[PDB]
Order: sequence, then structure tokens, then C-alpha cells
Amino acid sequence: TPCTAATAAVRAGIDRDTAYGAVTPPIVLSSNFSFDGFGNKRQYDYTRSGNPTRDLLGEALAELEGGAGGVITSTGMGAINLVLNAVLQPGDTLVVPHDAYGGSWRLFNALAKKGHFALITADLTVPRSLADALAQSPKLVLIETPSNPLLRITDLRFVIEAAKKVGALTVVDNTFLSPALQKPLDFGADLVLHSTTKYINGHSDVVGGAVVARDAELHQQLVWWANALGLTGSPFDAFLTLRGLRTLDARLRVHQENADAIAELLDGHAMVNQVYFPGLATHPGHALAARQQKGFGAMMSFELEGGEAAVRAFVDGLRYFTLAESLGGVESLIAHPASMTHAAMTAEARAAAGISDGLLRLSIGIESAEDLLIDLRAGLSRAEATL
Amino acid sequence: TPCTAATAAVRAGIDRDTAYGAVTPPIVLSSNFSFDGFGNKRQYDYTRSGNPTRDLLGEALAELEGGAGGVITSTGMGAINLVLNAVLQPGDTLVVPHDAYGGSWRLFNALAKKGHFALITADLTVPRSLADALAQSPKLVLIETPSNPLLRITDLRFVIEAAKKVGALTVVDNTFLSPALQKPLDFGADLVLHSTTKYINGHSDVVGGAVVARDAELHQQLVWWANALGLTGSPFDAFLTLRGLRTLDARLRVHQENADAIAELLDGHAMVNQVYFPGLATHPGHALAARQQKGFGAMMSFELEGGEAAVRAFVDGLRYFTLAESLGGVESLIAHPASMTHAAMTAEARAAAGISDGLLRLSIGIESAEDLLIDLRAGLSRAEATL
Amino acid sequence: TPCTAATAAVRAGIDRDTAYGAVTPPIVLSSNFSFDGFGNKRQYDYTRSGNPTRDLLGEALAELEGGAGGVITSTGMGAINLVLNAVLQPGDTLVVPHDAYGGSWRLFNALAKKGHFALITADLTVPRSLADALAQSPKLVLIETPSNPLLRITDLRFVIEAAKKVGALTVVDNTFLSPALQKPLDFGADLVLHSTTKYINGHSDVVGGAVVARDAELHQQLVWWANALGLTGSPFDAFLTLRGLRTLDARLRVHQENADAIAELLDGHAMVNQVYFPGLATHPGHALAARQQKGFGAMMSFELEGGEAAVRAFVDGLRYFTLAESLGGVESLIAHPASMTHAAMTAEARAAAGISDGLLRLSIGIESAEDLLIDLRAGLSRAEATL
Amino acid sequence: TPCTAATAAVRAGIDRDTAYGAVTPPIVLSSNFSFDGFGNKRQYDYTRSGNPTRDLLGEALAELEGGAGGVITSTGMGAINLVLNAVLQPGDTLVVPHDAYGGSWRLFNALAKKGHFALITADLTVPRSLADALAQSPKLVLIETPSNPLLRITDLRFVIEAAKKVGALTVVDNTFLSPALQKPLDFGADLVLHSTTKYINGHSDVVGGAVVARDAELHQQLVWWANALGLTGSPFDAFLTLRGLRTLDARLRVHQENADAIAELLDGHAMVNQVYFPGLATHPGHALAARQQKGFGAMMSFELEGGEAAVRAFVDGLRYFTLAESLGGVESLIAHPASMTHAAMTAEARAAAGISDGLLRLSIGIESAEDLLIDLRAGLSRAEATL
Ligand SMILES: Cc1ncc(CP(=O)(O)O)c(/C=N/[C@@H](CCSCC[C@H](N)C(=O)O)C(=O)O)c1O
Ligand SMILES: Cc1ncc(CP(=O)(O)O)c(/C=N/[C@@H](CCSCC[C@H](N)C(=O)O)C(=O)O)c1O
Ligand SMILES: Cc1ncc(CP(=O)(O)O)c(/C=N/[C@@H](CCSCC[C@H](N)C(=O)O)C(=O)O)c1O
Ligand SMILES: Cc1ncc(CP(=O)(O)O)c(/C=N/[C@@H](CCSCC[C@H](N)C(=O)O)C(=O)O)c1O
Repeated sequence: TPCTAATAAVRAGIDRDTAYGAVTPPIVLSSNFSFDGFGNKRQYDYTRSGNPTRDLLGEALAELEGGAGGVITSTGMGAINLVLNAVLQPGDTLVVPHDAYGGSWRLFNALAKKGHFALITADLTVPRSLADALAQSPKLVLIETPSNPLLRITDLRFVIEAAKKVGALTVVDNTFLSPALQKPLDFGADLVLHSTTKYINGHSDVVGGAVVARDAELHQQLVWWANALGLTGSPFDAFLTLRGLRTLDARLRVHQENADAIAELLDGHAMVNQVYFPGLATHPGHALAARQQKGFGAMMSFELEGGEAAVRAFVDGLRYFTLAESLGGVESLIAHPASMTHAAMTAEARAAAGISDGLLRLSIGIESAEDLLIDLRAGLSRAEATL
Repeated sequence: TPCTAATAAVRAGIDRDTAYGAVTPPIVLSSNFSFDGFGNKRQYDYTRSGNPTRDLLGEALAELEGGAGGVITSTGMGAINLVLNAVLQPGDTLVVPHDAYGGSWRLFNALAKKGHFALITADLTVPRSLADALAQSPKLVLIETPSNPLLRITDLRFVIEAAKKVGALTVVDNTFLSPALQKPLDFGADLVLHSTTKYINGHSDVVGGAVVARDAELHQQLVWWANALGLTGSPFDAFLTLRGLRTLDARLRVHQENADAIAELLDGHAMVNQVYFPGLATHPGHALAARQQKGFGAMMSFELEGGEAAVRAFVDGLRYFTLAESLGGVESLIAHPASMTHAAMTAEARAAAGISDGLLRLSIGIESAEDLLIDLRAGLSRAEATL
Repeated sequence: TPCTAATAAVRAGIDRDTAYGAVTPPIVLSSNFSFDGFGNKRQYDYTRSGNPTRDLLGEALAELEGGAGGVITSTGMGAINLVLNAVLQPGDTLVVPHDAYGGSWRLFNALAKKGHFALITADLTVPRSLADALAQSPKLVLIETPSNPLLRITDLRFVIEAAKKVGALTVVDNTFLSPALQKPLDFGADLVLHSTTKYINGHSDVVGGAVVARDAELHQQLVWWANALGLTGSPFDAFLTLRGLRTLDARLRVHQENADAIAELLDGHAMVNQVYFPGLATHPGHALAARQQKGFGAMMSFELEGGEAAVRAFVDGLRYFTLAESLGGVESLIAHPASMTHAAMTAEARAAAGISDGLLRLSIGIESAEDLLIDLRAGLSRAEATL
Repeated sequence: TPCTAATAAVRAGIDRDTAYGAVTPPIVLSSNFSFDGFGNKRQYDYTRSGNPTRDLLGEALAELEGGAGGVITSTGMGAINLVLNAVLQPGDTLVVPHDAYGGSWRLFNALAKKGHFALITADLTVPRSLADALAQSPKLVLIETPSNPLLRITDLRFVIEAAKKVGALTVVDNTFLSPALQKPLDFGADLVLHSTTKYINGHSDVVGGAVVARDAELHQQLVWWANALGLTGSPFDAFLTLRGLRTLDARLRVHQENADAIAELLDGHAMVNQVYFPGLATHPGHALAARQQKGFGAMMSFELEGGEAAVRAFVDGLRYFTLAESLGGVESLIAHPASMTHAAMTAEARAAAGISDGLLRLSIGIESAEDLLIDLRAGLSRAEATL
């Protein structure tokens, strides 16, 4: 029988050292590998092309996503970059979501201005906006679900089938939920990618990406382009990332416990105008998220009553929510997308996406529920004292 | 509120970098630190004496245990060696447990044979044996609870009060439960120590130790001795250990779920003569463990029916229990104490400990309970097929 | 005075830690950095965009090359990729050397097939071939000198001036000599780039790249593109790379001592048909290399008498020259460019470059001259025994 | 031929990976190694006992010193502690030098006060003081040559023969010259040890120690005791240390060049009362150093004219000599032994060592000789301006 996803993450590279029988995999930093006499390349030759420590992480994320293999890039942006270079050429069109990560928006828009591809920026949750984008015969559709930072939910089965009907490949950015909470390849997607910086690593001490292809042929094309462009990651970073992955299933139980308790505090608290969290029955996308996700996750964002003064008072004095970029760490974080995560967007693209100036995003960590709730209650008082 | 234990473990070193505001603490590998001009030592001078990355792990273990300070050593045995050198000299007597870790037994017996101290090896679970050791006016009593590998429960209240009445210091090896599950200092111990190699690091990729003193002055004596003897550990190892500590709570919730289910399978199974697990109501010590511990942990051992042939058949074919030394890893492990963890002991001292040639010890990981039970049931069949 | 290049390399990041006064710089792995309250970005925010450990290496290479700043990429190919994306768009033409690194050939040819730019492949050492390339109004000319693997020398001042006259930017791949042996920006080049994998790191345990721009504005454009494409390097790799740089000047004295003694053995030895080494007065490019370089380096290639049988016998039995890819490490290496480093080129592109099926390339390390010479003499005998 | 010292250091662990043929050795962090089925220990079982990455550094130091084996410890002081515990018991006498490292003095005086052994502190450069110590039938003599920080030269032939005639073991602290410049085991010492923190690592980013025994049985005793006491170091530190070792020869060529130039400046400069540097023909011990060493090294100390005010003015404004502890780094360093390296000693034991309150010690780096002399001349002016 096969093991579960949780077993496979915990045991990736365990007892797989033929040299010494090390239980925990050795770090192979070596740039280079000997040939076995003249003309006899071993399995590995050069670390930019292939490295065994990085391949343990690739093979582990491929097992977790149900793919034919994985490529580990220096950054998550690099994983998106790898997919655009492998799949697209001038004259091909790309469809992307309106409310994707601001750095995704930045790369799509910079590479389209150069004419590497034509860009259609669409709302993939509105059937009309989708059908108009697919009727332009795109080579590639990118889905980001749940979306950063408003947690809009796109219907994987629906969009993937509609993309296949017009001959488009699909790629899903699965960063916000990780493989442990969403498996886009199960619904027929061709590619899934991550910022490993987030949950997969879990300790905010690695920036990395991953791409997993369903098909062996498309995996080989990603290996070729990652080598030729020089986008592959450092073995040290793969080592820490693999170490991280071993606690992903354990981390996520505590994250989701904390996130449910915090959603219940923020939803119809008098100082809170709107919570965006797919776990609330009132959230547009809740029933989709409960169907295509194994849990509702631990990212959420919210709008305070009381304009900019309430935001400043809420944020200044948080002891357990560090005001910082990134997400998916064991440590709780808060960000202000307008000035931080989505500062790379124009004011116009933020307004089209529906990211206000008052929006705060929480990355809820694995600290004790009680300490996070006290911290958030004190912020809600500092905000109220602003009226 | 100060924070909970889980919050303190998650947040140790977080947002505590004055140079750049790094969220996650920088690794300070440097052997040396500049003076602030002639005659002005800064806080740090030299890594053997004091290092800030090491001191983040020291401070976090002191906070979790309730102590004045911590000293991080290169190994767990190094921690035991630090306490013996800081506290004892020739003419002092040390009391230790009969069923301690065999590497502990090896060090106690080697240093006693040199004349560094006189040794009394006693059953600290039995009032009689304890009172006969305390009648000899020891300088120091060492407690290991629960004990490796039979999980005997020493009564902390009882043994620490009786030792204080004869003027003895107490030290507890708290390796097997970690600070998250037992706090010997709350019972009045002078010292608690750990192999951080186990649950504190949690990833089987560091060997380390720590000692936490209740009292500031004994903490300064340990700092002095660790520096003089050169027993302090590496900043890189401290970074990995602090990183592992952040998931200690999350890991222990899965370790304990999995161990409660495996105990249920082995207790009363036709192929199991004996199970040693403090969480079983029929383990002597259950009621004690329920009151001095916050959980029953995830270490257990057991004796199969069917002699040597049953042991060999059980062990050959385990897929998810790696036959290896150590414990407290995310990865499940099995050991044969007689030929592995306790081979450092004489056949005689093992018989006095009541560690038999058939004993198997499990360190239960954080893999899916379903996989670990399928693996153990197939082992129990393979052993049954032996009769 | 400023210090010398050697002083600056040895002391890059020495005594620059404001937290503790650490003599050697801390490793800042953190993905993220706190804000200093709401709206107050610190100097660093996110490691893909900027990280202080990577910036020490950036700043050190910029100081060594005489530039406004340095960007550190995951790989050397990545550094080339960063320059092609920052500088070129469809319709711009690029001029590259005919005998550049085969991975450079692969990337140029793959992005030109996609139409990211038009490609002119020229012999930059032949005036006619250059003037015909420059008469086509290119946006960018890339020079690789000395060339891999034939050590062809291109006249930096000549080519850079001819490029400035038609409005072209120049970029020089300075991997083969490092900043310590050639400074292309001194001759007016706009950009210099390296595989830090080679001499700068020096220890074959990092794959990395660097790009240094003369002008502050072009440096800012590289920071922008490196962030948006996600091409930035791991801080751990920057740490090891900086540690490596500290011995570059010391390593290169022994490399060049060993290379001079090996060129003298190989040149007009009866089994050696041709040596390509810029230190020989007979080498096309010697007087140029003596003018525009501070030494002749430690890369060289050679052609044995006796066809494929002589190659196979020379290579099989080398004790001190490991048959592997890469170069610039303290360990001596040998490669066969046709089947290894230049296997990415078509047979047609190799023949146009003048890379035969018989060519061997040596990366001469810092072992004792005597042991390397014995190893090479025994290889020359095994080669002679095949006639 | 076997290879030279330089070749052995460069090539230690090169091409010695059976799993992938990694050129540079993998980092084996694992605490634990699997058994090959029930009852079959592999070569490695547990990192505290034995680790292959650590053993590559042990084996390379043994090869360089001509011994049977090496044991790598967490610190240099840990190496001294290992030897004291493996060899001595109460009733034994140890002879140590009057002018040893102050941390050595602290350990000897602390463990003698406990009664672990009787201590004789003697001037081993003076025949009379030596013979009076040897007339007491010591179990062990420790030599430190050259001595920290006055560079006194002990006669290895003389002291080791005199100690063998009374049945005493000898151990030499070879920290100050490294195996590349002195080999105590060629003179018949039983043991040689190092702070690997200094020249062997060479990059001021590891604290470590090593002990090499001439005889295979004493090496086995050191392995046993290091294991039992838990003094063994971290695999990560061994990896960095072996990495630094590879440039030991190249670094020492520059260190020695720079040190000969600085000795030339300080010897008979009008502001310099005394220089202690074995390479000066007038240093007592010159002729001995010339015969028993392969170079005079790069440690020196000196006494300025002009009392405390001259010291303070010399030290304030040094740009290239960091005021800090340690030595043997690529970075130049300056220490005040009385307030820094030797503050662990009493004013009396310093007076007996003849370490005055005016003494400054230089660790000369591999920066440009021209820069280090500009820095020192400006320091000498600043001190002159004081009269
Ligand atoms: C959904 C999604 N996909 C990709 C990524 C990529 P990676 O590893 O950081 O490269 C992310 C990352 N999101 C992050 C990173 C914010 S950093 C923005 C500031 C920086 N100064 C910049 O210019 O980029 C987030 O939403 O916090 C994501 O949410
Ligand atoms: C209760 C307890 N205290 C201390 C330690 C110390 P450390 O980090 O390994 O130094 C332990 C470790 N127990 C471990 C490690 C045992 S491995 C013994 C084999 C080795 N060949 C040897 O000779 O030592 C265990 O019981 O698995 C412990 O259980
Ligand atoms: C001159 C030059 N510029 C750039 C680089 C780039 P980097 O760090 O490896 O990414 C190099 C590297 N040269 C190297 C690397 C050869 S690895 C070839 C095999 C590999 N299987 C592949 O497909 O690429 C060399 O010439 O040895 C160079 O010589
Ligand atoms: C000759 C010699 N033997 C051993 C050592 C051992 P290790 O790696 O530091 O443990 C040394 C070290 N010399 C170093 C020691 C750094 S001084 C540290 C002062 C510190 N606050 C303390 O109390 O110890 C030196 O002389 O600079 C040596 O010179």
C-alpha cells in the first residue's frame, strides 16, 4: 500500500543515504560531480542542472501534488518565470487573474510590455470574464486560489475544463494552501507552483520556488529551461526547505485551529467592517473552498472601521503579529497590502482587484490561540479609542 | 499575561535583530567580536565563552523550564559532564539511577573508577533504596524520569524533598518529555538538563545538550565551567535547534496522538508479553506521571512473545520505523537497547536495570497514525508466524 | 589611501556587525524584515529584493571591479539571463562571441529562436567579423575573454570603443580570470558578470552568479529585474562565496605558479600537438593578455597526439585531476569540452568555434606543482604507450 | 610518491563520496545512522561517537601531523580537556609551561585545585626548571611552542627525550604554527593538539579543537573518552574547518611574507622597546625555531616606548588590525593579552610568565603588506605624538 501525504512529507529522504545510512539526508553542496571514467556521466554532473539534495525536495513536492516531477527555483517569482519561459513565446496569449499577488502582476505586465506574450487580465470567478478570455485562444491560463490578499476562490474543475476545451495549459499557484490543503493536479491542471518561502518551508529562513508538472514531457521541458536560464535553487535552501516540509501537516493543524478562533473574533466585532476568510459561510467562495480544499487555511484579511487612524492604532502595539512581508511562517505576521505586498501594483490595478487602502492581511502562526486573541483584542480597543 | 510555553518556543529570537530587523535570527558563527576601543569588552568577546545565537537557545530553554539561565553544550553527555565537573570534586558522593541511559551509566562508572567522586547507583522509584543512598550524605542526586528505556517514573516531589532534607543538590535529565511536558524546576530541582538531540531539536540533524539552573549563581558557575572546559556548542547547531524548538508544541500533539493509538494496539495484543508506557492505567507510575507530567509522551518499549526469532521477524520489514539509535525525531525509530542504546552497559548492570535481551524501544514520530499501525500490525504477524 | 583590491577582498564584511561587533559577518537567512512601525520600511524588507549578507558580496565584487553596485544571482547562467532581460527587447540585436561557453551559446540560441532578440554570432578577435556585427546597430555586445575553452583573447579597449561608437552597451563575462586578474570596467565596459561558482567562491560548493554595472542607473535596473524575475541568490551561498573571496589573491598566486610549471611541461612535449594558454609567447593573444590582464591565469587546454585512444589512456589513471565539470576550485580538474562543458553546442557550432573532439581542458588547482606534474607525466606515458 | 602536505590538505575529502561522486564532500549532519538489519551496526551509528564529515577532518589532520588518527572536539580547550581526562587520574602529576595560553593556565589550575592531578608549572625553555619538574616523575608533560603570547621556543628533541627517560607522555599544543609549519610527532611526542579555531580553519567562523595521537591504541582511548564525555564537535563546523584547511598552505605563504615585513618595521623602530618574533636573528630561540619549524609563522608581540598612553594611541585608529581575541584568521587582529587573552590569569602568573601590561600581540593576516605597514606606521606616529 502507499503511505499518506503526511507520512511521505515526514519521511522524504529518510534512510536514503547509500554512503553511511544517515537517517537524515546529507547536504550535497558540491557544484560538480566526478565522471566514472572518460565518457561516463554519473546520474549528477553539475548542480545548476541537477543536485540530489534539491531533487529530494522536488520529488517530495511531486509526490504530495501527484505530479511526474518537481523543479526547485531560487524564488517563487522564479518558479512563475520558469513557467512563462518554458511554455510561452511572442504571439502566444496568457490569461492571469486580476487579483493575483502584486509581484505576479509586476512580472506579467513587465514581460507583456516587452512583447514576450500578449496578456489578458481577467476575473476568473466571473464566467463572462473567463469565457471572453478563453475565446481569445490563450496558450496558458494561470489561477491563484485562494487569491492574495482577498481570498477570492476560483473553481479549479470549471476553469481547468474550460481551458482544456480551447487547448490552453493551466498552471495553479498553490502557495496560500500548500499541497497539504489543495491538490490542483487532481482536477486536471497541467502545472502547480509554489513560493516554498511560505508554508512548505514554514520558518521564514528560505526564499524559494517549486514547479510540479502532471506530465513527464512537460517536467523534462521545465528541467531543460531551469538549467539553461540558471533559475535552479541552492542545495542548502533545499535542505532547510525539506526539513521544514517534515512539520507542514503538524504546523497546519495548529495554524487552522488559531485561524478559526481569530475569524470568530473578527467577524461582526463592532470595529470590523469586513473579514475575507473562506472559512466563514458568508464569504463568496466558502462552499467552493470546502469542496476543492481539505481546510480553510490560515490567511485572512479584514477592513477596520475608522479609516487610516484606526489602522495605525491597531498595528502599533501588536506584540505577536510582526509587521512584515511574507506568510506561512510559524511566527504570526501582519501586512498592509497597499503599501507592502501589493505596492508593486499601480493604484488603478489595486482598485480593479478591490484591494482598499484600509486592508490588513494576517498570516496566523502557531502560537497559542489565547495569546494571539489577547493581542488582537488590544488592537481592536486601540482602534475603537480612535473614534 | 506573560505568554504560554508554546508561544515562547515559537517566538524565541523572532524580531530580535537590531542590525536589520530580521524576523528570523541571524546565525552568528564568528569566533570573535571586536572591542569597543582599548579596554571596552562588548557583551560578546569570544564564542567559546558566550555567543548570541547560542544564548537565544539558552534563554528560550530557561524560559520554558522556569530557570535563571541556560548553557548549551556540544552534546547531551556534555551537559551531564558539565554538571559533574561544576558541582562535584573527589570526596563528594553522587547518587544516580540504576536504569539511566547507558551512556550516562558509562560516564558515571568511568569517572568514579578514576576517583572524581564516589558513586551510589540506586532505584530512585523505591523508598528503601532512596533512603539508603540519602543516608550517605550525597552532594548531588541525578534523576532520569521517565527512564530510558523502561519508562520508570521517579516521584519528583518525593525525591527532591528527601534530597533537600540531607543537603543534596538535585539534577533532572528531562530529555524524554522535554520542557513542554515536565518542568522539574517547579518541583524544586536545582538543575534540569537535556539532550537537545531529541525532541527539542526534533529533526535528527544536531547533537547537543543544555543545562538550566534554577538559581542565577549556579547558572554563572555552569557558564564559567563550560567556558573553562570548552564544552560549549556550535552557533550553527544552536540555530538549527532553535528552529526545531519552534515546532516542539505542534510536533508533541501528533507524537502523543500517535503514541496513545500505538499503546492501545500493543497493550493486551496476543503477541505482546509486556508494554512499558506511562499512559497505560496499569503501568506502575501512571498516576504519578498523570500529576507531575502534562502528557505521557511518545517513548515506549515492549517485549514480544516468541524469543529472539520473533524479535528478528518483527524488526525485518518495518517500513516506517527506522532501526537506529536516538529518539524524539519527527521520523519514527526502533531500537534494541541490549545491542544499541545500552550496549555501553555490562550484561550485569542491564540485568540490575531489568533491560532484557528481548526489549524493543519505539520513538513514535509524527507520520499518519494509520501508516504506523499498519506497519506495527504486519510486524506482529511476522512475529506470530515464528511459533 | 583606499586599501588594495586584496585588502578589500580579505576584509569584506569584517567588523561590520552593529548588533554584537562580530568580526566575521552573521548569516541573515531571514526571508523577511520587520517594518519600524506602520509605513516605515527599514533598509531591507524581503530577501528576494535585497538581503544584507548577499549585499556584502555584491558590494565587495563592485569594489573589486570598480562599479556602482553588484547583483548576486542563483547561478552564473542566471547572471547572463538577468543582463539579457534587463537590457534587450524584441527587435534589439545582440552580438555574442562564436567561442563563448556552450551554456551561453545554448541560452543565446534558445531565446533568439523564441524571438526575444535577433542574434549575431561573430569572431570578436577578427576586425572584419566585428565591424560587420557592429554595422548592424546592436543594443548589446557580450565579450568572453579569455574564451572557454580555447583561451582566445579579445581586445577589451578596441571592442568596447567600437561598440560605444555605434551606441551599443558592452558586457564582459570575466569568469576565467576573476576581478583579481582583469578589470573590464577600467576599459569602459558598461557591465561585467561572473559565474561566482568558479574562482571567486574557489571551493566548488556554491553555484552562483554576479553582475556589476559601471553606472548607478543601470545597477538600479538590474536590482529591479533581479527582484521581478526572482533570479536573486540564497544568503547562505553569499556567505560561503564571501568566505571564499577572502582567499582569492592567496589562491591565485599558487594557481598561476602551478599553471606556469604545467604549460612548460605540456608545450613541445612530444605527445602534445597544441597548448592553448595565454602565458605562452606563441599563443595568439599573448601580448594582449599581458597588457589587459595582471596574470595569465590557470585555465589551459591542449590536444594530444594519438586520437581518441590517447585521450582515454591520458584521462583514466589521473590521481589529482578529477574528471569533472567546472573550474576555478582549489582542486585540480580535467574536462573534455566536446562531451562535457560544450556538449550543449551542436557539432556545427563547436567546429565553427574550433573545439575538436580531442581537446582537453585543465583547471589547475593549488596542490603542489610537483604532485600535479608527476600526475601529468604519467598521463603522457599512458598516452605514448597507445602508439 | 605519497603527496606533499599542501596536496593532502587541498584534496581531503575530494572525490570521496560513494553516493553521487560529489567532488566536494557532503555535509553529514544526521545524529543517527540506520542499522543494516537486526544486530548489524554500519561503520557509523551515532554522530557523538563517530561522524564521517568530522572523520574527514580527523584523518586529514592525522595525515598532516603523521599520526594514527584524529579526534575533533567542540573547542580547542575541549581538546586539552580530552587529553587531561584520557591520560591523567588523581595521584598523577602534570607538568605544563609557565607561559601557556591563559585559558590553558585556568583549566590546569581549576582541575588541580579539585584534586584531578598534581600540577607543576615550569619554564620548559630553561634546562634546570625542566629537570626539577621531570625529577617528580610526571605522567604527562604539555609543551606549547611557540608560546602565547611571548613566542618562546621550547626545544622539542630536548624536552621530549628528557620526558621519555622518566616515563612521561608528551603532548604539544601546535596551535600557533599548524601542521604545515611544525610536526611535534616527528620529534617523538605522543600527542599533538590544536585550536582549529585559528590557522587550520583560518576564517574566524568556527571554534574547534583536534587531538592527533602517534599510536593507534592511544588514538582509540581518545575516541572512547571523547565519546563518553561528549566533547566531539559538530559536523557543520568540521565541514567549514576542512574547507578552510584546503587554503592553509596558500594562506601561510602570504601570512609569512607579511609577518617578515612587519618584523622588519618593528625591530629597532625608535618607538619599539621590544619585538618577540622567532624569525628575528636576535630572538633567543631563533636558531632552534629555524631547525624545528618550516617557517617562523605570523604571530608576534611587541612593547612600545611611552607607557599606557602610547599603547592607547597606537591602538585607537588601526584600520586593518581589528582589536579582538583569537588569531590565525585571514583578517589581521590585535590583542592586549593582560586585559583580553590572558585576563583569566592572576597578575602574579602573568608576572611569572613575564607578560607585561604594555604587551600588544599581532595576528598578521593576508591583506596587502603595503596596507598593513601604512596602518602600523600611522600607529607608531600616534604613539610618538604621546611623549
Ligand atoms: C501567491 C504568491 N506567489 C508567489 C510569490 C513569490 P516569492 O518566493 O517571494 O518569490 C508570493 C509572495 N508573496 C509575498 C511577498 C511580499 S514581498 C513584496 C515586497 C518586495 N519588496 C517585492 O518587490 O517583491 C507576500 O504576499 O507576502 C505569493 O504570495
Ligand atoms: C536520557 C538521555 N540523556 C542523555 C543522552 C545524551 P546525547 O546527545 O546523545 O549526547 C541520551 C541519548 N540517548 C540516545 C543515544 C544513544 S546512542 C548510544 C550509542 C553510541 N554508540 C554511544 O556509545 O554512546 C538513545 O537512547 O537513543 C539520553 O537518552
Ligand atoms: C564562462 C562562463 N560563464 C558562465 C558559466 C555559468 P554557471 O555558474 O555554471 O551557471 C560558465 C560555466 N562553465 C562551466 C560549467 C559546465 S557545466 C556543463 C554541463 C551542464 N550539464 C549544463 O548543461 O550546463 C564549465 O565550463 O565548466 C562559464 O564557463
Ligand atoms: C595556544 C592555544 N591553545 C588553545 C586555545 C583554545 P580554543 O579554541 O579557543 O578553545 C587557545 C586560544 N587562544 C585564543 C583564545 C581566545 S581568548 C578568549 C578569552 C575568553 N573570554 C576566555 O575566557 O577564554 C587567543 O589567544 O586569542 C590558544 O591560544
